[PDB]
Amino acid sequence: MAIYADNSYSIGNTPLVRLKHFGHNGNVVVKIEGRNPSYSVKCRIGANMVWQAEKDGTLTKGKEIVDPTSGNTGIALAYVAAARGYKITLTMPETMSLERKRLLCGLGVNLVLTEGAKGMKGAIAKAEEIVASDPSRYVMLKQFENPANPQIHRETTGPEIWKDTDGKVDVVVAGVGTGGSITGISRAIKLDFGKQITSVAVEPVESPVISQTLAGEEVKPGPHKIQGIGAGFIPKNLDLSIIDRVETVDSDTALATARRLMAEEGILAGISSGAAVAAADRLAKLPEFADKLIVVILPSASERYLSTALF
Amino acid sequence: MAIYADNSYSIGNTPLVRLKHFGHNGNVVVKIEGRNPSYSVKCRIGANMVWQAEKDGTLTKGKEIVDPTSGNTGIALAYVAAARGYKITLTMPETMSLERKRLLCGLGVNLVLTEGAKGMKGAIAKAEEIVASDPSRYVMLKQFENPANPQIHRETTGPEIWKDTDGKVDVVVAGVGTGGSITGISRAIKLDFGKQITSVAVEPVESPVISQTLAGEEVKPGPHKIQGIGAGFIPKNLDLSIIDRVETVDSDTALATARRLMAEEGILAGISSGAAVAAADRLAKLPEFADKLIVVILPSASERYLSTALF
Repeated sequence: MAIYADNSYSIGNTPLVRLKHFGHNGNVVVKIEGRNPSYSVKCRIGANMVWQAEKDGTLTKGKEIVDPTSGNTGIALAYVAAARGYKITLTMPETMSLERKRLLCGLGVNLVLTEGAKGMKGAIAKAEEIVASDPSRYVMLKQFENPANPQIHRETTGPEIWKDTDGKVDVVVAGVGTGGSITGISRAIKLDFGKQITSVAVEPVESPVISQTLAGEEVKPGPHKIQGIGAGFIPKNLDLSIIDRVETVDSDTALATARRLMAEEGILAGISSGAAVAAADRLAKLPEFADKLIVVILPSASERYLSTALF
Repeated sequence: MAIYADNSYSIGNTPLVRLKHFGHNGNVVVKIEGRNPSYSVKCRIGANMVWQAEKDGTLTKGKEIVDPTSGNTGIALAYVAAARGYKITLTMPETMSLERKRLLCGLGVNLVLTEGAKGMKGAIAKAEEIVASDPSRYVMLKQFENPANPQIHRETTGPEIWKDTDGKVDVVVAGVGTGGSITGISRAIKLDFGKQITSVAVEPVESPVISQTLAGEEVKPGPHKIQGIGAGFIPKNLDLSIIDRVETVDSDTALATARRLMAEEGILAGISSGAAVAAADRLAKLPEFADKLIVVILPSASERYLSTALF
């Protein structure tokens, strides 16, 4: 029975592992989203954004996916496009790593390398240009605003946490990129299962736009090394209404924490996994949370970060 | 309930995915062993070899693991040693990739870099030297001969295939490194579940020592690029008695096949996964196997091969 018709259907059912060298008496548990078809949390939204676009007729045989990304979402949409028979063009300029170019090329992406000077702005503008060229042939799935992003987390990630913890989860800590994870999970546990948990968004202290927004302060994004989070704006797919707390973490600490997960826990965590753990560790050691079960999303795996400051 | 006490307990429960561009009418299904704590099939034997050595008293608090390896088994034992609180020294010379040195160092391995000239021979000899230095402090777990290797495959991998296929599996195709996978799986399905499947070992045509042995021909190992299989000898953990067929695959075909799995199936397969699939595809297209369910082990994930001919 349990044979997936293609790799997209195999998303999720990722395990919870209790940490030994973080938290207090095992109150911190991590969900290993690296255990996915293309090795990140984004595999879930790659799958669901394609499936939803199919069900609503925005994606059909012959139409071609376009997206300005080279990160986890790009890899996720690439595997799904390959599995389901879509061409996909990802736009990212020329300054991207040879490794990622090779990985996406390996996955069969039509790579369009924009002007380096234009950076993310260049790549986005170029994605938009190709949709323009034939809007009935190209489709941008728009991870930052597409509801199919948080919805998959509400249907899979959140219920998996509920079931795996026998409903004992008290706190969910998740870094925010698109906001889909924390949103979907929070909706599931709070609204579908009815438990009043503490939802904790994590962002870089270098670019704490959620914290600034909620404090009514000037939004001042900044550069940081915590790949995957800290986009420098509030994404539409972050439901601020379900966020109970925002924890800020600095790049150095996130990196050191990822290294500790590897060397001390034997968990091959990515950089943003280090950020989420450091934030969860801080809450875990406040007496208010010490008899509470804290579940932390670890979005990606270490080997995706070999060229990075992680190593 | 489903919270693992450390990362070692989270091994296995890997998914089966049906291939669309290989076999005949979906008769080829792949088991994605890349979905494991340290991202390979070896995570299972890393876990079980440590657990068994604990239960039999050969591994205790304070004793230190030594092993001459830098591959998947090295990474598996590294994560388990980290998770369970053992020092581990891996011996491999100086000519190994910076990436792997960084990955194992990241996992907290005491790296001992032997003479390059001595290669695998050098590293093995050096491992043995350190055991000699204090045999009550050091332990070599010996993946090629330790029964805890095939046993974990008999208890987990094989039953998972049985359950996931509702006992319809007719053929298992697995490349042979230590031989533990094909051995354990075969024992489970044939002896524990009682079904007379066809067990198919896969080896490089460049180094077809199993085929030569069974034909009573001169054993002539040779170099090849199919990392993980083709050790150039018959390992003790290959139970030749349960092998029904041996299929040979060449390096180029294995590599092209891995690239096809990525680009055409959206499966991030490693090199030996390409070898196993090419062999399974050949059987799948013989009329004798065309109404048979073929299950193929995919031992590792693509990103572990970025520095290699795969890309």
